[PDB]
Amino acid sequence: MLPPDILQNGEFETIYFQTNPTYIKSPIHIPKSTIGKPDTVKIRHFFALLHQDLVVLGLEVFVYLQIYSDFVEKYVYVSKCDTVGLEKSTIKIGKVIGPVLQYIINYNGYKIKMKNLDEYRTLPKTQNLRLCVFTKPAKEYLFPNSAKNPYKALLNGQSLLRWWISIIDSITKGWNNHKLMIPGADKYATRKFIEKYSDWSEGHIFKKDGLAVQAIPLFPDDPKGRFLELVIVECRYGKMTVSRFYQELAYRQEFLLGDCVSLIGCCKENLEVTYHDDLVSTVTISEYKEFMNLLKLVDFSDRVEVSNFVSNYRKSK
Repeated sequence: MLPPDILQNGEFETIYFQTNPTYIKSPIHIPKSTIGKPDTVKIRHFFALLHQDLVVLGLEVFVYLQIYSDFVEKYVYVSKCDTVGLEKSTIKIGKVIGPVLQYIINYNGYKIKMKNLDEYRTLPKTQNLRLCVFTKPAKEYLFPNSAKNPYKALLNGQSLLRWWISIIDSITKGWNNHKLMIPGADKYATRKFIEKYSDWSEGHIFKKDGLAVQAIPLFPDDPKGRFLELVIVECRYGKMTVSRFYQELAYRQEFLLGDCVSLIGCCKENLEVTYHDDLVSTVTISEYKEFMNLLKLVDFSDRVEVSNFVSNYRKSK
């Protein structure tokens, strides 16, 4: 998952676990009319890098498997990425985040139970990959109270976007498309971010026509998803088209008052995958939520609190 130059013989340690794969309702609304409906399986991934007894950084990624008869629509959604900054950086963050995210994208060792027909399922070998990332500069995505730490780098929106583009480009070499949208920015403004990236273009990866709710996935804690929720609760889901959704997304407070809030999607079509067991720690969703709730109670400006959080986790293993 990580190269030896980084871990350095136990100088650095990793936390990494997945939830047990869990059937959910599709994040993209499928009409009951639509027959051939996929089963949806979600897996949460949490990764953190440790330096000695302190947390360095963390990454949360959700994977959604739209399982059809002969293929899988696989969506990889970056939920949160954050740093602590209690100690001087000795590693370029991207050179951890990149490889971890690539590992998660390519992971295909899920132990998926059979769907209750009203001992593990075998997935189709054909997979179409979708990578979905939003960029929004927020001081503390994962590590409360860390924005005050001496060595925490706080990128503005434009810098954060450039950073994400460079990471994503490096782990999506050869993919079918790489799309960037900056809602409310004009075509020339968006295109300077990708002028040096020959494989990138303006727009989004989802179905272009029809109702937005039948095209755009609703991901948790996603600025895009927050507007999709409003369209659904206000029962405008029947009328709102994809194009009108993205037009109106530009005027939401989160975008129009935000700092270069951006939406990235990349696709790779018709990939032949071989399912390979890769033994990693798996947890129930309650265990996962328990860990995340402990995390949001830690003062990450306090080495004492961070070090106990880590030792307590080392005890849990």
